[PDB]
Amino acid sequence: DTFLEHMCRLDIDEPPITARNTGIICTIGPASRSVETLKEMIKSGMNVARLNFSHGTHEYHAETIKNVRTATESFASDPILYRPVAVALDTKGPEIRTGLIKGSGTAEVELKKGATLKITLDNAYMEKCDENILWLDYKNICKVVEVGSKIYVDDGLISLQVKQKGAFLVTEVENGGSLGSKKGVNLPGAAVDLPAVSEKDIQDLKFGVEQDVDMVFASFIRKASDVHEVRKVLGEKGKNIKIISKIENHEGVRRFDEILEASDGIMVARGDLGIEIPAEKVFLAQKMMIGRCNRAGKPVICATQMLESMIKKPRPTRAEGSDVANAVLDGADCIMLSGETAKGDYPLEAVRMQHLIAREAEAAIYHLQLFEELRRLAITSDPTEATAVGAVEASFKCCSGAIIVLTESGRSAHQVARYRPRAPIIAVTRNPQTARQAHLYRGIFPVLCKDPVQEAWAEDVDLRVNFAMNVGKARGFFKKGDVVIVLTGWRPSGFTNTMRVVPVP
Amino acid sequence: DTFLEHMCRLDIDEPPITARNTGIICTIGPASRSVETLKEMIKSGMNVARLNFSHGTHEYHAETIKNVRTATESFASDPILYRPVAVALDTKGPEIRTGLIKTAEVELKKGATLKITLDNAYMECDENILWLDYKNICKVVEVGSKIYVDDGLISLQVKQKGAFLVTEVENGGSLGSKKGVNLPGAAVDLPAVSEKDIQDLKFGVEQDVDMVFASFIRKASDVHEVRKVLGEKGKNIKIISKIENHEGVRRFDEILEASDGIMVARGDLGIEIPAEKVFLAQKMMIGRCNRAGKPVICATQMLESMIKKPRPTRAEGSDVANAVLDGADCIMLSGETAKGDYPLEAVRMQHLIAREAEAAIYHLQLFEELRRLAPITSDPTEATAVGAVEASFKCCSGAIIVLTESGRSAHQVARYRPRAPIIAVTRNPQTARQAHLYRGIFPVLCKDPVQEAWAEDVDLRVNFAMNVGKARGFFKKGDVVIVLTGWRPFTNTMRVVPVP
Amino acid sequence: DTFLEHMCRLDIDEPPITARNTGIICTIGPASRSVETLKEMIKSGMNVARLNFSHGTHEYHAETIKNVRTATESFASDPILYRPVAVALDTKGPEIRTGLIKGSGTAEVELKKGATLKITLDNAYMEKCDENILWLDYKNICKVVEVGSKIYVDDGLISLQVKQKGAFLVTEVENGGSLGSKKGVNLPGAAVDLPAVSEKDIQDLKFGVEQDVDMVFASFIRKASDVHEVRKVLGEKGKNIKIISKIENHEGVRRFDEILEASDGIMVARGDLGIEIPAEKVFLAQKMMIGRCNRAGKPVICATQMLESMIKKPRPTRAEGSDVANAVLDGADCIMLSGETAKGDYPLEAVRMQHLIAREAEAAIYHLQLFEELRRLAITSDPTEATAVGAVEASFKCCSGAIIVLTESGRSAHQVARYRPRAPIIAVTRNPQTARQAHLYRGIFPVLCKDPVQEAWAEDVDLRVNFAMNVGKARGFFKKGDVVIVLTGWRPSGFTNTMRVVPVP
Amino acid sequence: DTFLEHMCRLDIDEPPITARNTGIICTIGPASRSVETLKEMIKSGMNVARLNFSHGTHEYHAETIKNVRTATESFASDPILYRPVAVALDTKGPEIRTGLIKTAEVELKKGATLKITLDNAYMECDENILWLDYKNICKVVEVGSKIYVDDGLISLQVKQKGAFLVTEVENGGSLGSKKGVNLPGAAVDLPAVSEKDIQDLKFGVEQDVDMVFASFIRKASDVHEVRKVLGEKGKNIKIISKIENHEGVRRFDEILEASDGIMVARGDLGIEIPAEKVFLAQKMMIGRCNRAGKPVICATQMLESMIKKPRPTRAEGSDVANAVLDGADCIMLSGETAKGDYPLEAVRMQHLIAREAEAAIYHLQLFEELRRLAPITSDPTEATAVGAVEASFKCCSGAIIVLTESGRSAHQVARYRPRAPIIAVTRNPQTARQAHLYRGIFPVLCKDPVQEAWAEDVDLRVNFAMNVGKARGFFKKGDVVIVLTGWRPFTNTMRVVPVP
Ligand SMILES: O=C([O-])C(=O)[O-]
Ligand SMILES: O=C([O-])C(=O)[O-]
Ligand SMILES: [Mg+2]
Ligand SMILES: [Mg+2]
Ligand SMILES: [Mg+2]
Ligand SMILES: [Mg+2]
Repeated sequence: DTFLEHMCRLDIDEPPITARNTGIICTIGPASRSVETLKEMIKSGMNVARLNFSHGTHEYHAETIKNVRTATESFASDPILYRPVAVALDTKGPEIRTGLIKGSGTAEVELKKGATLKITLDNAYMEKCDENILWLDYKNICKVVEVGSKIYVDDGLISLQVKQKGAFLVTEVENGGSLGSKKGVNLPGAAVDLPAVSEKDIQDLKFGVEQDVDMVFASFIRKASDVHEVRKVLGEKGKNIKIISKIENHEGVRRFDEILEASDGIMVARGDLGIEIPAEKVFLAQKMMIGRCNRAGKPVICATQMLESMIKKPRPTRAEGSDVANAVLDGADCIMLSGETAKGDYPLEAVRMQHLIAREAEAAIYHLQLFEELRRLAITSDPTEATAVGAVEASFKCCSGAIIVLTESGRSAHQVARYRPRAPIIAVTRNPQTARQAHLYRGIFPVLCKDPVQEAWAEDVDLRVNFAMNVGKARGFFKKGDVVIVLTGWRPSGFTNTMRVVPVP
Repeated sequence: DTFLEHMCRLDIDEPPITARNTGIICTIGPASRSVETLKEMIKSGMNVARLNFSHGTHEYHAETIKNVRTATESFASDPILYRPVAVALDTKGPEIRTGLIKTAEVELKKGATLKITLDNAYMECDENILWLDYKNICKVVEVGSKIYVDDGLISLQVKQKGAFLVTEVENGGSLGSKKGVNLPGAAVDLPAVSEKDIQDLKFGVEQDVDMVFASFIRKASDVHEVRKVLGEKGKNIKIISKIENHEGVRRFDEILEASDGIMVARGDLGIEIPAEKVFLAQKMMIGRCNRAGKPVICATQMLESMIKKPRPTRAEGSDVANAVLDGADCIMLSGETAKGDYPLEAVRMQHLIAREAEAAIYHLQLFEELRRLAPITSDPTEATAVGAVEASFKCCSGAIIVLTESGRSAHQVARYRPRAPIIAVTRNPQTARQAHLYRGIFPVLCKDPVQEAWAEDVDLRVNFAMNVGKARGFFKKGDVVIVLTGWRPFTNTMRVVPVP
Repeated sequence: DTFLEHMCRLDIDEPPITARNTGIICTIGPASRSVETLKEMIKSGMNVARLNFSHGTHEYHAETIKNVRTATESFASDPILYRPVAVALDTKGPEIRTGLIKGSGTAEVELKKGATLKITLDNAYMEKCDENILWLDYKNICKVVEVGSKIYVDDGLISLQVKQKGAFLVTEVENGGSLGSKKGVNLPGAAVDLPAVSEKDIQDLKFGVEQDVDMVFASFIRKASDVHEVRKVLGEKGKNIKIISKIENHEGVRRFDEILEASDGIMVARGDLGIEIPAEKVFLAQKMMIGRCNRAGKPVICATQMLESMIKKPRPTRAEGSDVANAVLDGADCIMLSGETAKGDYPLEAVRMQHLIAREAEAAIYHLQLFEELRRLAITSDPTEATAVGAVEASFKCCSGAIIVLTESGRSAHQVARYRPRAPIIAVTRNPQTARQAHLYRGIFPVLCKDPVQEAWAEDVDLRVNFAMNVGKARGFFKKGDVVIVLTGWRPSGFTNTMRVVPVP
Repeated sequence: DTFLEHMCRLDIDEPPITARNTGIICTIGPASRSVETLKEMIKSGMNVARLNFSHGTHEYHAETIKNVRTATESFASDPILYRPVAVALDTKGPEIRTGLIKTAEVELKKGATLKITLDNAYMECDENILWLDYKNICKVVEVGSKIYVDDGLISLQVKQKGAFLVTEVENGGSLGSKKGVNLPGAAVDLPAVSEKDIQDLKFGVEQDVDMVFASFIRKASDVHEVRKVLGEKGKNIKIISKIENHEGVRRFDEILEASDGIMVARGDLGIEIPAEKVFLAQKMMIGRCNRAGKPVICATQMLESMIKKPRPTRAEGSDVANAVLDGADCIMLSGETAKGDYPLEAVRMQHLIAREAEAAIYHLQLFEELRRLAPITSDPTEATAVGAVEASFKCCSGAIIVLTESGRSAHQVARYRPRAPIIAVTRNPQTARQAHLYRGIFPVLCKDPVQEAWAEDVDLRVNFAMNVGKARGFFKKGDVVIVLTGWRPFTNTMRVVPVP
């Protein structure tokens, strides 16, 4: 009857439903890029493969994408159990990085508090960085930094303070540590002039169209003009690639609504965000963006350091278990793993842990309160909209095993997902890209029908409907005698305006 | 967002869109049994004709019934405009009445020694001796019991008991010919279904009434009796338990479950229980019937001053509006249409008030409460019906068109109280008439023959509803509507479509 | 947990609290003006005496006011049980009335549908009205009426239609009936030019100041300028007389907020209102005005035909019982009886019936939902405001027998009443006018302390506090061992900012 | 109005007014026991000092306690700025630990044959033989039981049982010197209060600790034991039941009622129950403690990465904020302050996050829920406290000033969660220290002598609170505050006053 009361009723012994609704995005790298590991990644719950273009070459990422597809297509030959896997390109963007440490002896020079460290832009030191001279790739740094400005290195773990300036920078180490090679540099409060879409970004995005990626995670989006530039580079033939704008700076937060209108989805990139803005404020930015994306019906991803300790450990910290649960409770459509699957020692346990936590968090959601709050914040005239709210309400009413949705664009399924049913949304599609991109929206279980299209539209409709029925049975979503809502089109669909309540045969 | 902010924004200059959804039940008597007047009352908004069997002969009511059907079928030429009219039987029940005065009245004043005797010699009654028809009245009540006569207006308290009753008048007044008696705080052993009740109930079965208003229902046992009396030939006649004594209120939950509907019979209830409490019982019963999805009627003295005057009082206008706001499926007129001088105006007044009160309901708050309190079931029709009402709100629908043979699908929609009218297409004439018990259901009777192709017969009946809604001003071409059908000859299918 | 659920829990066998919170205003007339009947009127529940100045003379109303005070002061000599009684002046206002029927033979000429009735303004027929010629006192009627306009007579029971005009009016009777003498005439939809404050009104209001009336019920207020004129005539020496603006025309509804800001309170005068505007719309106007008066903290009276059948019958109709209950449920501070106590055969039963119904309706109110809705619609900086909301919340928390309030203006008590506690508000005052006017606000039980003011402010405070304790005990509001909230002043009160929770000794 | 609209409006550029209300509990160890560092941790926001008695000697902890009190009383010169610091004893409890390796580690890999023996010859441990300290481990678990070692990181399943345990390694790893063992899905007969527990609990009584964190509380029986062990001399020491196994969660309601508070001890709980479920248990327990008005602590690994790094991870920042949003009275740091390289920064980080999360709470929604769920009682102090919190919201108060000797009045205010700080004026030094268990209570210790006139002594202590609030930036002269006092030497009086 109230949020506190429902929160008092939570029971660790009540088991969740079989379906896990939140998507899991795994950054692929050396720990996960083999075909055989990728097969186990999919079996453990991976829905999207993220490729970070801050590193690597096109030849290298081309191979990974080929291995990702090879592992994905091995589970074909059973369309009932086949799980679509999407491919995401994450851009480098206007990123600032140090150079390579001097390779003589060991790596990781030690930076000590109070020590002086000169920062240079002279490429003679580009591969000879040490505890005296440090090179970085931002060629205009000595025009957006002043005496007293603080420079952050390696995920903000190292802080520096500019003590002298020049057309170099003499700093003093404030927070000390071990300095590795090519580490990320953040300049909070400074107006970094780097472009939104660099020359490399153009190249990386065009390679994304040739590789038929399903979505782009665009880094450091500060405003809608940045999103439009990504959109233009993708141009036509990239027109269906979803753009997920990553919010990781203060301007991106302040201009979020502008960015959200231009974008197909949002990523809370808390790594960069928590250095650019004070780390105590990230939770406010996350919940605001997830809430705003929820009311707009647009996918939102929670990212960056969700299970960070599982790079080295087989079990997460209690904060990391809490973070994944709270992100699902916040309403995130997808959760992300970055170094935990790309480079760490326990990538499959990390994927498995996210699957377990998210399923338990989905059970803990007070569904009607969300549904009522989502209904209030939206009286439109779209029959497919009304059909979607009606299908969700009918699903609570009869405790539906699933809402089966027939769509080739995904829009019909996406509209159901906005209203957050408990029952899984089995989205039957013949479009493979739609099956892949459907993982961006919580609760959609994309199934790719490969049967040839029947002569009678009515016979083709129950074919795809029946296929959803065998899909749901085999995966444990429902059994015979249960009831499911089926959403189909008007006539040879258009408006998705035909809802039925069907017992499972 | 809150109820207070909703009242604060009620606007008298906002004209009510959305034609009237609450059914109007009109008691027929001498001032309205004319075919001509009955035709005008249908035009004014009558949906159900009530025949009070506390008075009159079987021959008299059967001729009223014949006139009702004559006036109703005079409009049958146009199925688009035809408004079905139901017929209701209101029983006598365990009524205690008084004797005939030596037609004129006598005057009893306070302190007077009024005596009550069951010896039927006195049946044909002075300010000294009063004959009652309840021969076991004694020992049912005792010292200073407070018996009431003539609508509670005349009060009396007992002084001495016997085999006969010696009483002292508490509240005086005039008349005393066949006037009713109430014994509050007493257990009248008189049974719910008397011989006149069984014979009258059998008369309704043969007269093909659509529903029965069973007076003085005290317990579920009394509903089951009425049902088995109506028998196999009267299975489909709906039984509305009238609640008009304290026992009926105390056992309401069991009476509701056994019944098809409830009437708040405020006339007797306001005597059997303190008058300052009728409002509590009325809102309690209407609320529970709303939660149960069963029809509830508010009745008795809603526009009482219009028996003699062409406009109602301010209290009467409030009472009709608040009954609708309470959640009543039907409002009722008894003497205002049976014996009054302005029966047409009373029907028109209830039409005007009910439509203003319907437009003042916070519909989406009421729907959400009924959605939130809806039990979880596996009936696809219930699931379809909740979804259809949710859909109708999100797309601000012009109507919900429901195809049904028994009415159950339309009733399930009406339980969740959509703002949009429910056009119920049926081939069953009784279903069309019975649909008037549920708020929002606008029944239309299809007389076109059953096409062999199932999908063609659906498309015929849906097209019929489209024509009805366009003709009645419910919606226009291009407006969005919801259509509820089956696909397996379960009403499990909802389509959100523009109007052709 | 919801309004429907609470409404399903209503129990006719749960008895209400002893205190009845809604005020009862009784119009005094021949049926009620004797001292002895007035004594029984007070004992039956009368809190305000309304004197209608549409009729009578000053000499006549002076006697009634004297008898009202005589009956009121007989219960003095016990300040514990003494009940203050307020006196209200109801103005004639811009009222239109027919003349006197020809006295030859019997009264009540019969007007028949289709008959012609000439309306004249020639005073030769002023006392010779019949079924052929009818006189009325609006001298400019034939400039605000046109052919086809409808004229209403005797509470709208008779309707006429102007068929010919002139510097007379030839009409045809539409709704027929018996025509009595000096009956009220309404002209809906016409711009009646009669002044808001006539010469008679000025006289009647000045007589009200000399008679020390507590409030004015101003008829036919259409706008704030009308209220200001009443305020000016009362002027100084009338400054503390509360003005209750009666809303009984369409303009008064349309300009209600303007009127409410200028007025000290509002009366829904449904008699005239239900003729001026369609009778099916009165309930909308009533609930809107009562709601708006509730959120503004200003008294609202429901009036006119609440128990109309009890003019002639000893028991009301079911609609009349419903009307009184629903008016209390709507939130009306006071309910009114007009002809039921002024001229009818059962004035004491009518007063008693209103007391019984209102007490049962007060029990049926879902108090927390009102309190929360009243809290949301109002964060001010007034400590006496905060103290009042805190006292009400504390009263629900401990099921207080009463909230004792020490005030000489009543404002402190009025602020408690706005938030609608269940517990009665025992307002201890030494001001007699405050004790009388306190009946305008639901839940305030004014008690007039006549003890001489003590030397020590602290000793005077518990004196008045203890007096409230003996008041509450004797009237059945609480007993020893119960708990009551007491509201007192800061220091020798100012801000009413001292709340206590006290066990009853 | 809704929660979604509230999140949608959260603004990172709105700076938090209203100083931090959630208490910070810091475990003291080698990296923080210095008087100098302890002085800086008080300045950084430490409110309670936790001494883990799973390690260390009585002499060691007593010197830590002495240093805590040395650093705390260094600020005693100014009673306006003095921040009382409490001392907490965390017991060992029924801990199963392992033997010392022949300090260095050994490497166990999957499939390996690790044997467990209770013969204490092996106590001083190879990749072949592992000695446990729980001599009755056998028959408490059986085939393939899944025993866990070293924070759950190393997993093992049994193969053969005996009087000794033969196991196959499931999850490998390094080390093995005095590392903890957990047996999920098992009923360790080991008792809640061991001999070391009773002796350590008696040491706290003599060391004048303010509270006890009782490890591995499984049932109300275990709380009552701790209380009677603490005895008459330890009546006022508050007992916080740590919930860290499945039985403690299943019997939470009975443990809560017997306890003065609850700690969510997530370290062990995340091993004893599946890790994906700790969030459910944490929000369940915090919610029930909030409803009961009893302190609840969130603990264990909140900023774990700051043992080695000067900034926390994004998951750690979320965890602290969501704990505050859950409704935790206190947040806790264990190894981050006991043995880490950045103990001051960890305390500072929890201060920053908690104050941001406090400013993000929909306070009036949370208060209304606690008001709505508040039981109806006749205690004037409860009634005063709800009224004072309602008053503080309506007038946007700068503080609620509560005079109290035992703390009960301030706790009753804190139960209803006002936004305004609660300044609790007390002459009882233990009450001031114990006040840190409840969110919002800012304790100030009065050392001025008791004036003979009662009203003068009140006016002294209220004036002291006014000076504290002005000095700490809580409010300024002219701001509105609420003061709660008694009049009969019951805190039954509320005055809404400007600040002098
Ligand atoms: O029988 C009835 O209708 C009544 O009592 O009102
Ligand atoms: O003991 C503890 O604090 C735990 O298990 O987290
Ligand atoms: Mg990148
Ligand atoms: Mg009856
Ligand atoms: Mg008047
Ligand atoms: Mg532990």
